[PDB]
Amino acid sequence: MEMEKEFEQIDKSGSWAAIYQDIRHEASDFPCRVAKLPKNKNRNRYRDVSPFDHSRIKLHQEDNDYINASLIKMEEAQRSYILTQGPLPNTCGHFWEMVWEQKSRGVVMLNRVMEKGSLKCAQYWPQKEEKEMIFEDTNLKLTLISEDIKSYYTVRQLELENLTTQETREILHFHYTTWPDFGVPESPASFLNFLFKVRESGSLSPEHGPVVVHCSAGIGRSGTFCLADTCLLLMDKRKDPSSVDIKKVLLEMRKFRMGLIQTADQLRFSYLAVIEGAKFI
Ligand SMILES: [Cl-]
Ligand SMILES: [Cl-]
Ligand SMILES: [Cl-]
Ligand SMILES: [Cl-]
Ligand SMILES: [Cl-]
Ligand SMILES: [Cl-]
Ligand SMILES: [Cl-]
Ligand SMILES: [Cl-]
Ligand SMILES: [Cl-]
Repeated sequence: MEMEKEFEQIDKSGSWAAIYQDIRHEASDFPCRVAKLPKNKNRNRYRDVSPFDHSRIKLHQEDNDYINASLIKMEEAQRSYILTQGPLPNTCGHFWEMVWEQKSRGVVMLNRVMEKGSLKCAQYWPQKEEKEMIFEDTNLKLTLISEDIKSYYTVRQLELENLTTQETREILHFHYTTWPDFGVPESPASFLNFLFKVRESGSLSPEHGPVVVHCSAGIGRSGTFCLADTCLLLMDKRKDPSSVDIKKVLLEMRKFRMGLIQTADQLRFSYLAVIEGAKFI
């Protein structure tokens, strides 16, 4: 509405880089003491990307409680997300332990396991029904039950079993497989369609634990996903939907995890997706 006006003005004046640097300058700075402990060195994919102490997810088993994951609790929008890095070869057991303990129903993945020929994420789920995965450190079993492969995303039905109790849960794995190798998508149409499939699945419902969202570092594409979803919720809720200030929403989210939205292009894309998604809804 007025957001498109703001959008057109920022585009005309060429000042995406300036707004984005404003956001980085104003962003919260909280301690990450646990993440920086020497014993957690091999639990972090990027030494530059750490969860704050106050919002980090704690693992419940009797062992190091640390995972590079953050609870983003958006109070006005009434939605929570867990943003986490792409699991490492030694943290896949921790990752699925977190899904179990936080009672998540959905996992949202926004990268390919390899992009531009570099690994962005471990192969943390089974690709073949008959070759399940067992995480012996956290005593979990993970089985591919079925998958629905579409042109721009794949949804998988995963069965997660707590081998200690033999309880099982169905986990929906929403994998956006078509984010460009460089830059952001030209159009937000398929990203938005993906978002709405996630919403339609029930995975974002408050009857479940928070959805787990990740890319490689869990702040860039992941940030775009949560930012767009939250702003669209706020535009549906508020009496004056044009009062939704994307920059303020993103600063609120950065109180919970550093670095959300890593480039001015990703900031522009977030505006574009919220503008188009609002029109849709
Ligand atoms: Cl230590
Ligand atoms: Cl992949
Ligand atoms: Cl890896
Ligand atoms: Cl399709
Ligand atoms: Cl980018
Ligand atoms: Cl929703
Ligand atoms: Cl990524
Ligand atoms: Cl706002
Ligand atoms: Cl940043």
